[PDB]
Amino acid sequence: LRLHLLLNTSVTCNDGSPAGYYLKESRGSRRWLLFLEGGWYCFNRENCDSRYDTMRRLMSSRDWPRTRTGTGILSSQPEENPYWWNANMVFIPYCSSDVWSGASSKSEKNEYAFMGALIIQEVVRELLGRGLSGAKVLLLAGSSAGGTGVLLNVDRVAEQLEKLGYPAIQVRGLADSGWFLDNKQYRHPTEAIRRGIRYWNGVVPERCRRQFQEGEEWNCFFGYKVYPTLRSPVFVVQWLFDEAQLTVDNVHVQEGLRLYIQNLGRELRHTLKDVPASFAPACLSHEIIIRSHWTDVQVKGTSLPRALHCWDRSLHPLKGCPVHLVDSCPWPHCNPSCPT
Ligand SMILES: *[C@@H]1O[C@H](CO)[C@@H](O)[C@H](O)[C@H]1NC(C)=O
Ligand SMILES: O=C(NO)OCc1ccccc1
Ligand SMILES: O=C(NO)OCc1ccccc1
Repeated sequence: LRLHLLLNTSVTCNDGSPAGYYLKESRGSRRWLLFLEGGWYCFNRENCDSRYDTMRRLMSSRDWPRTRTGTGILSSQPEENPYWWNANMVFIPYCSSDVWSGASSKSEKNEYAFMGALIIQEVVRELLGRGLSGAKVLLLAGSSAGGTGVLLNVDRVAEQLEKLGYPAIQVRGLADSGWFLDNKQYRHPTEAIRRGIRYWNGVVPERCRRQFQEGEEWNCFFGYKVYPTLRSPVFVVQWLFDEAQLTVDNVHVQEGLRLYIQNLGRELRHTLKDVPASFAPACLSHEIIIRSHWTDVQVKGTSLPRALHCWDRSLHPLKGCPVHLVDSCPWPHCNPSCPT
């Protein structure tokens, strides 16, 4: 995939350098995959300054390479990507440190720009001149902070395309490893997101904003609270024992911790009971869709590329082609196909 820096240079990474996207076109295809990278976030001046010292590619385009290799769902090889190998592929780097929510420029009062929500909008607008105008399906995908970003942005992309005069493009979401619980820690998270939203001028989807109201928009960063408010179809991929969830919960085995871990898996499974398109294996891991070996994991005998194909068919239950796949066994690696 080849790098393109945004033509509108007022849409910027944290340090004011232009944001951008990596593209590989497939001219025999009307499917478009736009993938949002992850990588945590920063929520005040001092924490963002630290990230600028040792995580600068997540804050700036000045050092980005001219190309990236497409892997997993972004691969063009059928053996690596049984699902969408012939699609047009787009990788959008995460350089806004705001869970893709921000709408604030650098200024005499702001050391950093937080423009994640505007970066997505501007990528979409510039791609319409490069072939996206002819699309039949636009899949907005993402991992980790990018998976939460899908939940925060998929309906805004759908509204953008309607208002621009493209009502026939079907917008859908794929959220990988971005479905978190605001639960009690094992030893003594929502404070940082509440502060972050104020620091970023962060924006959340309109229906969810109207439910929770002023001061409470942080709620919309949690999948089980924002998902019911969304109109676009969204497929949710989430490990039952996500490593980022456990890190924030201060988990690094006696009875108290055994019960804590079993209760976490049960709660996650409960939040997915009424999510009809979902894939949730009983593994300790983090991210999957752009890993080269994403084809290996299975739930109830069905792989993730197969489940996504069954989802495509359902949007035209299906015999032998399931779309809701959630493990019921209660401990990490009770599924034999978990990543080693
Ligand atoms: C460039 O982006 C900024 C910020 O979103 C916007 O206000 C401005 O209208 C854009 N310019 C053009 C020509 O689209
Ligand atoms: O990036 C991560 N972890 O992978 O956190 C993003 C985030 C923070 C708070 C609430 C939802 C999502
Ligand atoms: O609120 C909590 N639990 O204490 O975590 C929420 C969370 C978990 C994982 C990643 C981001 C945000």
